[PDB]
Amino acid sequence: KHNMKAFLDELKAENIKKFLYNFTQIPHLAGTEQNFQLAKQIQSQWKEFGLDSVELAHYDVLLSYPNKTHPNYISIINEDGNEIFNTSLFEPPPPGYENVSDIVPPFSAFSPQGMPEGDLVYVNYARTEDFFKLERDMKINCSGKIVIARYGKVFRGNKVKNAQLAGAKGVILYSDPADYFAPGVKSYPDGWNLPGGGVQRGNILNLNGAGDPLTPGYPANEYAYRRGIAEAVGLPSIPVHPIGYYDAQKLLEKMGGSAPPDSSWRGSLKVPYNVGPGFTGNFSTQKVKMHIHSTNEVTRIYNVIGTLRGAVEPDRYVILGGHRDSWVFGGIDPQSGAAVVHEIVRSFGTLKKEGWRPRRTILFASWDAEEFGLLGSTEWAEENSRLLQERGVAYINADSSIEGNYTLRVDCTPLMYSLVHNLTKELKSPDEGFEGKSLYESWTKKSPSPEFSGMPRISKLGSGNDFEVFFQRLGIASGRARYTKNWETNKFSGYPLYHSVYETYELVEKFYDPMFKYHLTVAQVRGGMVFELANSIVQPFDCRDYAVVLRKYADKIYSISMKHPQEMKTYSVSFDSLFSAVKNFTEIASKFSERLQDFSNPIVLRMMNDQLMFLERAFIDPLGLPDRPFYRHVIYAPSSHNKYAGESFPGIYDALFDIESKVDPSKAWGEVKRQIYVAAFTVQAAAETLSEVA
Amino acid sequence: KHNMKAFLDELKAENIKKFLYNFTQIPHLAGTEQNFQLAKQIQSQWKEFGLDSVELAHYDVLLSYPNKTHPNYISIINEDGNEIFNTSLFEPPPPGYENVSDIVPPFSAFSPQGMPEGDLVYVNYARTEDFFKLERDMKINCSGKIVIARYGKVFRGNKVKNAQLAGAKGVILYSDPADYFAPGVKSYPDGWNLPGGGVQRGNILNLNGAGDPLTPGYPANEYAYRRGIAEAVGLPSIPVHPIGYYDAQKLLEKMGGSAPPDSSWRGSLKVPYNVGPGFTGNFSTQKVKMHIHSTNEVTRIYNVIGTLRGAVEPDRYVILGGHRDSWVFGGIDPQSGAAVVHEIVRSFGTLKKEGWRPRRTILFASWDAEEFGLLGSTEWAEENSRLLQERGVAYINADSSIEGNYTLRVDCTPLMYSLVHNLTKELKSPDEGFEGKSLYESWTKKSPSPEFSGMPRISKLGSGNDFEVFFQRLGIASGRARYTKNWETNKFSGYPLYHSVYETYELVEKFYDPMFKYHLTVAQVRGGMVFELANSIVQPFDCRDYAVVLRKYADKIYSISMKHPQEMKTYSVSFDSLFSAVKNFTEIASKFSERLQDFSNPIVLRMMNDQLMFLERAFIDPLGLPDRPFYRHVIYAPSSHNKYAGESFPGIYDALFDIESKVDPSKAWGEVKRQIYVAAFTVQAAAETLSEVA
Ligand SMILES: O=C(O)CC[C@H](NC(=O)N[C@@H](CCCCn1cc(COCCOCCOCCOCCOCCOCCOCCOCCNc2ccc([N+](=O)O)cc2[N+](=O)O)nn1)C(=O)O)C(=O)O
Ligand SMILES: O=C(O)CC[C@H](NC(=O)N[C@@H](CCCCn1cc(COCCOCCOCCOCCOCCOCCOCCOCCNc2ccc([N+](=O)O)cc2[N+](=O)O)nn1)C(=O)O)C(=O)O
Ligand SMILES: *[C@@H]1O[C@H](CO)[C@@H](O[C@@H]2O[C@H](CO)[C@@H](O[C@@H]3O[C@H](CO)[C@@H](O)[C@H](O[C@H]4O[C@H](CO)[C@@H](O)[C@H](O)[C@@H]4O)[C@@H]3O)[C@H](O)[C@H]2NC(C)=O)[C@H](O)[C@H]1NC(C)=O
Ligand SMILES: *[C@@H]1O[C@H](CO)[C@@H](O[C@@H]2O[C@H](CO)[C@@H](O[C@@H]3O[C@H](CO)[C@@H](O)[C@H](O[C@H]4O[C@H](CO)[C@@H](O)[C@H](O)[C@@H]4O)[C@@H]3O)[C@H](O)[C@H]2NC(C)=O)[C@H](O)[C@H]1NC(C)=O
Ligand SMILES: *[C@@H]1O[C@H](CO)[C@@H](O[C@@H]2O[C@H](CO)[C@@H](O)[C@H](O)[C@H]2NC(C)=O)[C@H](O)[C@H]1NC(C)=O
Ligand SMILES: *[C@@H]1O[C@H](CO)[C@@H](O[C@@H]2O[C@H](CO)[C@@H](O)[C@H](O)[C@H]2NC(C)=O)[C@H](O)[C@H]1NC(C)=O
Ligand SMILES: *[C@@H]1O[C@H](CO)[C@@H](O[C@@H]2O[C@H](CO)[C@@H](O)[C@H](O)[C@H]2NC(C)=O)[C@H](O)[C@H]1NC(C)=O
Ligand SMILES: *[C@@H]1O[C@H](CO)[C@@H](O[C@@H]2O[C@H](CO)[C@@H](O)[C@H](O)[C@H]2NC(C)=O)[C@H](O)[C@H]1NC(C)=O
Ligand SMILES: *[C@@H]1O[C@H](CO)[C@@H](O[C@@H]2O[C@H](CO)[C@@H](O)[C@H](O)[C@H]2NC(C)=O)[C@H](O)[C@H]1NC(C)=O
Ligand SMILES: *[C@@H]1O[C@H](CO)[C@@H](O[C@@H]2O[C@H](CO)[C@@H](O)[C@H](O)[C@H]2NC(C)=O)[C@H](O)[C@H]1NC(C)=O
Ligand SMILES: *[C@@H]1O[C@H](CO)[C@@H](O)[C@H](O)[C@H]1NC(C)=O
Ligand SMILES: *[C@@H]1O[C@H](CO)[C@@H](O)[C@H](O)[C@H]1NC(C)=O
Ligand SMILES: *[C@@H]1O[C@H](CO)[C@@H](O)[C@H](O)[C@H]1NC(C)=O
Ligand SMILES: *[C@@H]1O[C@H](CO)[C@@H](O)[C@H](O)[C@H]1NC(C)=O
Ligand SMILES: *[C@@H]1O[C@H](CO)[C@@H](O)[C@H](O)[C@H]1NC(C)=O
Ligand SMILES: *[C@@H]1O[C@H](CO)[C@@H](O)[C@H](O)[C@H]1NC(C)=O
Ligand SMILES: [Ca+2]
Ligand SMILES: [Ca+2]
Ligand SMILES: [Cl-]
Ligand SMILES: [Cl-]
Ligand SMILES: [Zn+2]
Ligand SMILES: [Zn+2]
Ligand SMILES: [Zn+2]
Ligand SMILES: [Zn+2]
Repeated sequence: KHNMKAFLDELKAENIKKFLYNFTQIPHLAGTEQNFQLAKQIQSQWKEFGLDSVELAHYDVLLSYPNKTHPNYISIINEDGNEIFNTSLFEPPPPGYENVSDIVPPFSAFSPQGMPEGDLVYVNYARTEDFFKLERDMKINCSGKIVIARYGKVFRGNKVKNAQLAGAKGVILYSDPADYFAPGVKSYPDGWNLPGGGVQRGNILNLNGAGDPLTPGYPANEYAYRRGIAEAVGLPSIPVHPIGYYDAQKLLEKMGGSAPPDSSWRGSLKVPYNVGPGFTGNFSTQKVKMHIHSTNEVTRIYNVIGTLRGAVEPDRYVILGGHRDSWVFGGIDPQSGAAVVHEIVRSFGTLKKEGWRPRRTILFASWDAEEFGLLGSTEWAEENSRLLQERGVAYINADSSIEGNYTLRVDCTPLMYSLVHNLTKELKSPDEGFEGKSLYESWTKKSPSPEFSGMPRISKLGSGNDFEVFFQRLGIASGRARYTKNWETNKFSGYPLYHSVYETYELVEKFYDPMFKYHLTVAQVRGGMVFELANSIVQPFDCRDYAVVLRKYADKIYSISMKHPQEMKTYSVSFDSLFSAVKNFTEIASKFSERLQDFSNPIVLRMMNDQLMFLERAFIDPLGLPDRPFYRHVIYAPSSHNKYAGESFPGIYDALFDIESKVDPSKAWGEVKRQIYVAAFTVQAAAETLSEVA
Repeated sequence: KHNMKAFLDELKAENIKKFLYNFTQIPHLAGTEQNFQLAKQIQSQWKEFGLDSVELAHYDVLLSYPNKTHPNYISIINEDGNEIFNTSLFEPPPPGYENVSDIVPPFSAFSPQGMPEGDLVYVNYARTEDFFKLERDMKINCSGKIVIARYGKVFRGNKVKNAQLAGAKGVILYSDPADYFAPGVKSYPDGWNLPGGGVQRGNILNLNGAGDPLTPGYPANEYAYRRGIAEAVGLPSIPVHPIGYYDAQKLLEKMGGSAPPDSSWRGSLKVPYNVGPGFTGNFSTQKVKMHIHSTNEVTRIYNVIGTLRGAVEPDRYVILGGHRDSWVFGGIDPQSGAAVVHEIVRSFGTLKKEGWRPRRTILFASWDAEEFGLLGSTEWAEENSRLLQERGVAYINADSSIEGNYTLRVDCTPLMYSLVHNLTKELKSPDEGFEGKSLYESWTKKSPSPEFSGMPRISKLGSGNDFEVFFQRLGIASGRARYTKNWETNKFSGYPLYHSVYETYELVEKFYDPMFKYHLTVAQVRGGMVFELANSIVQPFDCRDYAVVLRKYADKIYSISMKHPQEMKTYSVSFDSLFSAVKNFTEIASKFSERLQDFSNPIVLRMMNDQLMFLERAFIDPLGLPDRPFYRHVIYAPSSHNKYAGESFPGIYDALFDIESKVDPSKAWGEVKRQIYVAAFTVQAAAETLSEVA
């Protein structure tokens, strides 16, 4: 029998291991020949595995690379202009890789060129609240200073935006052991911690969903008209470069000026964490100088797109997508995910060869240039937006399958909560101590829901990965799942070796998942979700779960506003319309659910399946959010302060943020009221899509 | 048997006559009690007729009315400030209506208040090319002058925009007998011509699709947040008022300054048509003074929405809509259309009572506030946009059924051309001399296609009526049809009594259609189109006809560009991508048509019906056209110079318009190239929606 169990049983830990090894022997940086060859390999293999068609979709997009013969570095310079200390030109390569070529040295992708020289100011994590503290409380001015910020807490592009707005003339990012070195674990190669020479690569754009900087709204195809660089979207205006903690300690140790305001500003290095500006007296005439010579260049990228045509509803698409490009070897990011996709395709193809097809079409994607701003997924979705918005059922992401070995992590639309609970109750837990128990049982025990007893935590989607175009631009129900660390006992951010040369096959095989049991579990979750979405007669979405969360988010945004009771009185700021809409949505969803359970008629079914499919679509506002036209979902957007985090009722949230500091309160509260009206209207309009249709 | 013939045979000329009489005895100005009572009457009657549900949908929108106790007028004033001549305070009412109350006096809706005094400049029709001629060739400066313009040729709101941009401080609009008095016909009540005391009402907004000025993008419901007046969309900045030709002659007769540049500037009055500025010597110290005291006021409006639920596809909507509000009695505009809608509803309801239902849902709409900027239709479509864009099959407009008695006029999307040809071959011609012949035969003989022998003319949709939101904003296939005059032998614009108090039941019954045979024919065309769209198994759209016109429009826009061969060389301006896309669309549409004709499988059918329904949708660009975010269709928009006219490839057309006058040619030709890329991309993306889906 060809059912979910058949699909799941065909998945093998040993195959995922073999694929991971295969994908991580050489670097696969976007835009390079090595990553085009891997695209061709995956295309060939997916054909072999049994997909109906497998094509490459290419685009020519703006990418950024260091200059191989003019390396980036930072100096401390003396009064004479002698560079008395220089940061490293590369990370010491790991054992057995010291002869691998084409390892890109650490750099911040899309940095402009420059050689700014100046006094340092230390800005903690460079968050909005860190700059508030510096400017408003400490009265420190960053204008014309080079800022040094520790990585962690928020997306690095928000740090750079924050520093630019503070007037910085350059930014130095570094990895503090406080945030990237777990106590009691050894540095790579002897454990999974970041060594002092390790450095985190990553782009520093602020694209807000636009995709390729030069072609917002349209695919970067063969005839595309491109903006000039000066009009490009999202590029930083000041040079930026990342360093490791051995080099950071040399830059921080001499810092003078003001003491850190409190302990939350102190990392773990043996330095005072003085804010500056500049160095202590004896070194007061020394300065820091950056030398950045990277160049931005339009470069071809390649997505692999595989199709498994549906037997009954070929014009409904369930998409499983993850990226293939990596900063270096991509041992965790992305190849731990790409190897799981590859095994999922193999398992679906095995059923296909035996005569099976899914009810709906499944599309499988190997995206390129994710690391440079979600470029491959976004350009493809721009090209195919009409097809996706009328036919797209769901998008399941597949980046890193592991960032720890403790329990499951799922982020998704509320429409998928019930599907995830049900699927995980049918899967076996891979956890020690949970032998013979369900994944739901282990997950719920280790990661309990904050709101509900006996249920596991499922988070909102943020951004910083390839589901962004599908969810926040196009309104297609989306989700992601991976294995993660224990958030209670672990204070570090992400995993320590993120975007470093040390993210290798050996890191995974030795330290994260030697048996590949957590990878297999993630393959079952991602693959199972795709299976259900593509095969279920009635789409496995529960609109009632959206109703529950909408009330939670309404309560939350009301609570923020109610910190300003005088202003709500003065400007007659009422949330009554939003609560009304949420009440209506709850009532209508309940009635729709009754009809759905209680309706042979394939028209009523598909009519009902379309109401389910277009429900996420109904939260899209075609005018977008203020100054962010590609974030169009009214319930969820990436936080304006941290792209990785999701924010609920973002238009109202950003209207309320720091409102007590606005110079014209009447105008500011007017915009809060406008955003309440937009959100209440959008929730009522989404509810009405679930009413009887005539 | 319940088939189209049964529906058509039930339609009766005598019923349309009775309804027209019923709808035109008192004025039904938007926002007034009389028009709310008529809404309630129509709601009651549509229920009686058999519709499943009939509701009122209300909104509170910005409307504009004269001040009843401070009337608008224009004076000639002397040096002492004595007003020596005043324009009329009202049109002489027609026979038997001299005691009717609540006739709104002539005014320009949405004019600001003011009493500007100054010298006149005569600006012909106030078209873009008239202002070019004044400023560029004649070197006449309108800054600080009051301009007087004749009505005709273009929408009055474009005249006022053009005058404001020229620096005018007020605008006087008048009806010249050249444009509103057909030679050899008597003035009302003795014929259908405009008397010298007649005046054309009408709004002078420039909304570009926005709907209510205060709530662009969102319905003007009970909790809507409204812009302040200063931020409202589309309002004029200078006072404007319309007059008849008796009063115009008094204002024009004294004009001095420059002679008219040529005969195309001369109307039919016994005046020189001097351009000015100002009056001839003896009267040089006299000036013209406007007194405008109208007020803009948020006011409730009511749409009636009737539903006839589909038997098989209740979640597919075919909409027949027309407005109900009128300037005065609305004898032609709109009640000649509303009486036809009413009879269509009655005929559908007769079939319904006998047990029939259409395959798809039919929605019937009586829109309000059309006269004030398409407000009722637009606010309703804003409220229901998610339902309409996922379920809307087609929109058939139903404003004035007649503007002459010569032949048929149809404007619609290419997707409807074949349906219209086929339907009109099955209908009887009402024309004298064509007894026993088809409507197709009479229409084709009287109004031959410019492109094709043996085929009738069908025009593009422009704007200035309630299909605008459905077609140019939302991308729903739309059409309209009415009886019209002989365009060859008739030089006047529209019909002469348009928007005057003289547009009465008697005008229609005595002069246009005494037997109501042309109304009946229009009812058969509109009703038949609705019938087919709602009942046909395969939707009656032919994508191949879009391919033919796309090539025509590509050839046209290429020809405009090729007036600038040097610049196309210098800036490498190529149309190759657009022709490629159009070639691809032609190929793909041909293959789709083969599958459609040659495909029992209701999924393949509905899959194919969705490809047909979403094909008009595919021409929508969610980013809109430059500075006109609510005009989103890439193939068709209202002309930027005349809202009534449609323009093809509008984004490229406006990029090319007057390009030789732009100060930075590199930038201007860059934007032409950007618009070529957007159009080529959009045509290819629409083509791809017709490809096999997987
Ligand atoms: O160009 C681009 O856009 C990106 C390209 C590239 N993409 C990329 O590398 N993506 C990686 C990014 C890895 C990022 C590592 N990272 C994260 C951060 C910090 O950013 C914060 C993440 O958001 C979490 C904020 O939540 C804290 C408040 O909790 C309230 C509920 O959360 C609402 C905020 O929005 C949620 C959406 O995403 C958050 C997912 O995190 C799940 C939270 N789960 C747990 C929470 C608590 C917990 N516990 O025990 O108390 C346990 C949890 N748990 O999952 O077990 N710094 N570094 C990836 O997606 O795998 C790049 O980033 O350079
Ligand atoms: O707020 C609002 O938006 C509007 C509210 C209100 N709405 C309203 O009152 N609507 C009325 C408006 C009546 C307007 C009367 N009017 C029209 C005008 C002039 O505007 C020009 C109309 O566009 C025609 C331009 O075509 C000339 C170039 O010919 C090339 C092909 O046409 C492409 C231009 O776009 C076509 C879209 O609409 C045009 C429909 O006209 C059909 C042309 N048909 C014929 C053409 C030639 C011919 N012939 O024998 O040579 C015969 C034709 N024929 O139909 O038999 N001035 N006054 C209604 O829709 O019934 C208002 O206007 O105040
Ligand atoms: C949640 O769903 C409910 C339906 O169950 C829906 O209720 C609707 O609420 C609106 C108010 O926003 C009601 O609107 C009223 O309509 C009547 C005519 O039916 C009007 O006469 C009312 O206007 C008068 O009163 C106003 C308030 O004092 C005045 O401002 C105004 O000047 C008039 O005097 C008013 O427009 C509507 O009738 C109901 N519909 C129902 C019950 O079916 C509610 O709006 C939904 N929530 C959201 C956010 O959409
Ligand atoms: C109309 O439909 C046709 C398909 O029948 C579609 O043709 C496509 O045209 C594009 C060009 O826009 C082709 O793109 C090429 O793809 C190959 C790989 O397949 C690339 O190697 C090519 O790039 C090289 O050559 C370029 C031109 O000299 C250089 O600029 C570039 O640097 C490279 O050297 C190029 O990208 C594409 O292969 C076909 N697809 C087919 C035939 O299936 C056409 O685009 C459609 N029209 C529109 C407007 O979409
Ligand atoms: C990754 O696996 C692929 C697939 O097995 C290997 O590519 C094959 O290599 C052999 C030997 O060179 C060729 O004969 C095949 O044509 C290749 N198949 C393809 C590309 O589909 C590849 O060598 C492996 N890479 C590594 C680093 O182990
Ligand atoms: C840091 O690197 C810089 C640049 O390579 C070194 O400065 C150079 O030193 C060489 C040899 O002494 C000179 O010929 C160059 O002119 C110098 N260039 C610049 C820009 O100063 C510097 O010596 C290095 N410092 C340390 C401590 O290694
Ligand atoms: C998750 O599983 C639950 C329990 O099986 C499903 O809920 C049941 O659905 C069936 C079929 O409609 C109903 O007859 C039962 O009454 C439901 N039980 C409940 C709600 O406790 C639920 O539909 C599944 N969710 C999915 C598939 O998304
Ligand atoms: C237009 O026709 C309607 C419908 O016949 C007339 O309204 C009816 O009037 C009678 C007599 O006053 C009432 O008893 C009915 O209740 C009305 N029906 C409705 C409103 O649905 C109306 O009088 C006619 N108007 C004119 C000007 O002839
Ligand atoms: C045009 O109308 C104006 C305004 O009503 C007339 O001027 C008024 O005349 C009365 C009576 O003579 C005076 O008391 C008012 O003060 C005048 N008002 C203004 C604004 O001038 C004027 O007489 C009329 N002209 C003609 C030719 O009828
Ligand atoms: C208009 O009528 C024509 C002629 O009947 C229809 O075209 C025919 O369609 C049938 C059914 O698919 C085909 O078998 C014939 O070959 C077609 N004849 C042609 C193209 O000459 C056409 O489909 C009708 N258009 C509509 C209904 O939109
Ligand atoms: C890189 O640096 C070299 C050596 O100084 C220089 O010649 C070249 O222009 C640079 N390359 C790029 C792509 O800018
Ligand atoms: C910060 O420093 C610069 C002077 O170099 C000045 O332009 C800016 O306004 C200062 N801001 C303050 C003191 O808030
Ligand atoms: C794997 O799990 C063990 C047991 O809790 C833990 O000590 C170790 O830190 C984990 N490895 C990683 C990379 O988290
Ligand atoms: C209309 O004019 C009268 C009389 O001069 C004035 O009192 C009133 O304010 C005006 N009405 C409006 C609505 O402006
Ligand atoms: C038209 O007149 C005004 C002077 O009142 C002036 O400001 C404007 O620039 C003039 N334009 C010309 C002469 O082109
Ligand atoms: C009706 O048709 C006759 C015959 O051509 C014509 O003379 C008359 O002008 C028409 N009436 C109108 C209003 O066009
Ligand atoms: Ca793009
Ligand atoms: Ca509105
Ligand atoms: Cl992921
Ligand atoms: Cl019409
Ligand atoms: Zn990744
Ligand atoms: Zn990454
Ligand atoms: Zn009308
Ligand atoms: Zn009108």
